[PDB]
Amino acid sequence: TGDERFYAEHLMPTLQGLLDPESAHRLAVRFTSLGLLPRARFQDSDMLEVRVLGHKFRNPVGIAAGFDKHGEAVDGLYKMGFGFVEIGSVTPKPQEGNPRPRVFRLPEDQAVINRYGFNSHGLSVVEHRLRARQQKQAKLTEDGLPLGVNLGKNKTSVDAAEDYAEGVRVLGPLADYLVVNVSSPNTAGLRSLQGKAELRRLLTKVLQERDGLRRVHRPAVLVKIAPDLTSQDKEDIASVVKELGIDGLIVTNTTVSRPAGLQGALRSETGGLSGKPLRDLSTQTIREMYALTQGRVPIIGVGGVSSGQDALEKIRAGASLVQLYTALTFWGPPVVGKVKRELEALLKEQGFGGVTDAIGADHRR
Amino acid sequence: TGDERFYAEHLMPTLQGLLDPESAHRLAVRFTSLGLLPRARFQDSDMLEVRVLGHKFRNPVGIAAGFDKHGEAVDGLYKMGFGFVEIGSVTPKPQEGNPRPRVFRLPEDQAVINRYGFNSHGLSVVEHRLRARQQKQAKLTEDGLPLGVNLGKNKTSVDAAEDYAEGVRVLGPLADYLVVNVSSPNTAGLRSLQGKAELRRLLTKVLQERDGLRRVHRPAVLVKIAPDLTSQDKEDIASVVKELGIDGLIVTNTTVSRPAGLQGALRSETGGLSGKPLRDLSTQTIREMYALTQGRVPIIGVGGVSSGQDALEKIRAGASLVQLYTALTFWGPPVVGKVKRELEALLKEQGFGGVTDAIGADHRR
Ligand SMILES: Cc1cc2nc3c(=O)[nH]c(=O)nc-3n(C[C@H](O)[C@H](O)[C@H](O)COP(=O)(O)O)c2cc1C
Ligand SMILES: Cc1cc2nc3c(=O)[nH]c(=O)nc-3n(C[C@H](O)[C@H](O)[C@H](O)COP(=O)(O)O)c2cc1C
Ligand SMILES: Nc1nc(-c2nn(Cc3ccccc3F)c3ncccc23)ncc1C1CC1
Ligand SMILES: Nc1nc(-c2nn(Cc3ccccc3F)c3ncccc23)ncc1C1CC1
Ligand SMILES: O=c1cc(C(O)O)[nH]c(=O)[nH]1
Ligand SMILES: O=c1cc(C(O)O)[nH]c(=O)[nH]1
Ligand SMILES: [Cl-]
Ligand SMILES: [Cl-]
Ligand SMILES: [Cl-]
Ligand SMILES: [Cl-]
Repeated sequence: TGDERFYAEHLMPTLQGLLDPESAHRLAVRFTSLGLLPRARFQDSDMLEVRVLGHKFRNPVGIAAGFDKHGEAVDGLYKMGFGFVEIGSVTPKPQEGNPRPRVFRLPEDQAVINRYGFNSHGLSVVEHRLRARQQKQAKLTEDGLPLGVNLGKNKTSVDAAEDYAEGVRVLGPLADYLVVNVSSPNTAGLRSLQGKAELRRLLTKVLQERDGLRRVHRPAVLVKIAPDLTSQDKEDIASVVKELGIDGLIVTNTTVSRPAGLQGALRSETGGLSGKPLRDLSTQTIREMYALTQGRVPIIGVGGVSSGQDALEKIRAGASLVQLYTALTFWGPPVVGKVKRELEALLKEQGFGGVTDAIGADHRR
Repeated sequence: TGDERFYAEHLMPTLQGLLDPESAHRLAVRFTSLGLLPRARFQDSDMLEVRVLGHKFRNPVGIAAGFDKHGEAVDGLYKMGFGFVEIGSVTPKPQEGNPRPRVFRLPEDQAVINRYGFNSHGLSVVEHRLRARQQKQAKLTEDGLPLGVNLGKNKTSVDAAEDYAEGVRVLGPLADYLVVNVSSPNTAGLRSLQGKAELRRLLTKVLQERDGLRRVHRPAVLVKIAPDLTSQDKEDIASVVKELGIDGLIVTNTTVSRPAGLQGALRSETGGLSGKPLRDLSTQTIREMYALTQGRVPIIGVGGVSSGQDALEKIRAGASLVQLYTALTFWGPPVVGKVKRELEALLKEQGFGGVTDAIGADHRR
């Protein structure tokens, strides 16, 4: 398309130059929520349909958490062409997060570093926002466009598990799936929730709250993990997920690692790294978790997806769905249609009947 | 093409199943040398032409060292569609290398582990082989199809620098470029040639021998490095390469690392790992070396290239040319035309006039 080229060559270089990343983010959210951006042209083919998590997905490409933190742009994001939308992370009480600047571009690496620190309007505000369009979402979901809600915890919380339990009770009834985010690099102590007995205790509590919701309001529960886990950590997570019957995994969050070869001036900023440098570290985590779970636990693959090949690599590694975020900050909305078009071409090329046939195909070689 | 699909879906799964990798290799070399494989269909466009190392390259996609170790299949490889051919590694005296098995497939990872150990017919045999077609090569080179020779050292050599000097004197006059391979993981002590004063002493000697050849027989000298270098190692190599006026770098050899997430049963075999798991580790090394050399030293990018996107990522990171090997063992000869066709499409897509415009483009973002 000419739009892909217009955005990538002209508009995106200009806007990102004039505005700091966080300003860009806020403007992007505003434009999306007002529906100002033109409606995506790409007609979703039947090849791209996926059935997973007790839902139909019209296409396997979603927007990752962190873009629409407060649920302000859901309808605009579906219009952008995403097959599903994940909002959040949402914390129980409102909190401002870290002081600015707290987001950084690494253009030379097609990467971003962020330390937002779970800035959130809080459960009550998001609850009311989602309630305003609850029935609209019900029809979208039935038409193959589900909604995920990513739950966080407050910085000063004295009981992580009760923060997540509050989230389940408040936003669980408005979600097709919930994400327990145990993988933010920017909240002190949080990733230690990924340890065995602690994780078991936490997810037991989350799942009990979930099971206590009425049937039509009962979401799937996923756990989102970091790319920086040890082999022991991953074995433990796999073990717990299967013991408790967690519905799926999101793989992965941003990395606190700094891979060799980063060129960006801001590469030594504190925070989670996203985008291209994360891609193959995300894909290798997907591959391991798929194998550890015997292919029986749905994975949403995320980390450095900006092409059909990126997406299909994650799918073949074991992902049933993929998300992206960082690629939008470089290529803008046209990237969504680009990834789907390329993915469809590659599936035909490699002799797959659809996305579903490609899921985990690398493990059957 | 239907051939790409035929090879990838039917033929390659079958052959690699019936034969052990080394048997496959030997058969592949035999078929190639006999010209039995059909002539590549892809018409090389002007966009793909590159001028570097004092030569025109009709396309930027070459065959990496290790496939045609003894210079037996050069003409078959040009027929396959490669823009340049690198033979070797060649050691001064013949040697058998390690005991079999010494090559292993990791199908689930699209990877290979090898510990051949510089099996070589030796300089004299290769010299005579190349002399038999010297004038044929002269015309190929003038038509944009250069020939590289990769030099190794004998296992029992007591003077590494004299081994490389012998190679320069014997095969240098038959080569468009020579590669000093200081990066094999399978010869004891070899990668320690990448240290500062040792490397300086070695390359000073190589370059003196090179400069002593007659002008029409005077090749470019490149150094091939491992992906497993420390930041100190890379700084030192960059420094030496610029001090001595080394003509270019090949980046990278196979890795002795085992990235997290390898699934192959044979992942704990000793040797160098190649293919997809090496891809982003190769690309990040290219990116660093390009920056350390201020973009003034040509790089041949190699490691896990099996697509146009893989190739263009290396080019944008700083590679003037790319090589592949491992992708052939999975997709067969059609992969060559595939990479070139996809590369050409991506260049147009991203608004590059040709390969030359894309070289190092990530560093100018
Ligand atoms: C600015 C920013 C904010 C993010 N905020 C969240 C968040 O609140 N919750 C979460 O689970 N992940 C968050 N993420 C992580 C993304 O959801 C995603 O896992 C990661 O960025 C990798 O995908 P990408 O490389 O396509 O960006 C954030 C990422 C970025 C760049
Ligand atoms: C079986 C095998 C043998 C190789 N032999 C050599 C060699 O003799 N000299 C050399 O410089 N590199 C050698 N290599 C490394 C390749 O030239 C290349 O650097 C590496 O395989 C990464 O490219 P690839 O991932 O496309 O295979 C060999 C690789 C393989 C797989
Ligand atoms: N720096 C960022 N940029 C973007 C971002 N920009 N644009 C282009 C753009 C289009 C229209 C109006 C204004 C625009 F900025 C986006 N379009 C679609 C989705 C998201 C974006 N999102 C997040 C961040 C930072 C937290 C990391
Ligand atoms: N296992 C390997 N396989 C191959 C390999 N196979 N084929 C297919 C094939 C085609 C025709 C006749 C026989 C064939 F095997 C190749 N075609 C073109 C180039 C190279 C190949 N090369 C190397 C290795 C091992 C050292 C790593
Ligand atoms: O999960 C998360 C949360 C944040 C944040 O800073 O709010 N950042 C990330 O990269 N991942
Ligand atoms: O440079 C080299 C040499 C060999 C070999 O085992 O002969 N293997 C590699 O992977 N790289
Ligand atoms: Cl009830
Ligand atoms: Cl630094
Ligand atoms: Cl003379
Ligand atoms: Cl093992």
